[PDB]
Amino acid sequence: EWLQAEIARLKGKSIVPLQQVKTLHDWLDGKRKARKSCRVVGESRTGKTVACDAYRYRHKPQQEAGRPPTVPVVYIRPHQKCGPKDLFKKITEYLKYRVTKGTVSDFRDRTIEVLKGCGV
DNA sequence: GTGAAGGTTCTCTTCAGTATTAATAAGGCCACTGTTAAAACGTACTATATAGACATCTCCACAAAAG
Ligand SMILES: Nc1ncnc2c1ncn2[C@@H]1O[C@H](COP(=O)(O)OP(=O)(O)OP(=O)(O)O)[C@@H](O)[C@H]1O
Ligand SMILES: [Mg+2]
Repeated sequence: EWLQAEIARLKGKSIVPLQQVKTLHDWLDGKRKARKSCRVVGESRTGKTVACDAYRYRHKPQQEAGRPPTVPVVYIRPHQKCGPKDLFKKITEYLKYRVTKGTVSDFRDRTIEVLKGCGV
């Protein structure tokens, strides 16, 4: 039935290349190039997440033989009230590493070496 | 020829074991939530306690007619 496929499409999300998104992507390129920390702020449902998420898809990881993958940009969304250990786990899991045991210091230290290992 | 070394037997072990009255426990790190006083602290719907710009009435003093 034709109707089912259109409803199945219309319930799903899509990405539209708005100039608001292009503005962030060119700007994030400047901050990434300058290796500069910054923030993105705006009202709810203005599209910040979709623009940032689209930017991560624009710079998917790269690989070399017998080397870990290199991951130019990491995008994470913490859970609410994210403590340090769970932020390290978020970063670690995005880089596909695992850390089953350790102090918070051990989670931090493993995060530092996997971040610089993948060269984010 | 008193002393030293050496010989000899002593049984049966189907008997003894198995139950309570029991003490608060005897675990320690890490992290991570989620209560639990209880302390610190913004600001509301009120109950009064005045302080003083005004309006009012009253008492006393002056021009027109008649004998
Ligand atoms: N670039 C876009 N293309 C298509 N749809 C978009 C885009 N940006 C936003 N939307 C629509 O608006 C919704 C809200 O956008 P988004 O998730 O980016 O919100 P947000 O700005 O990160 O908000 P919040 O701060 O509330 O989390 C999306 O889920 C999507 O439905
Ligand atoms: Mg968002």
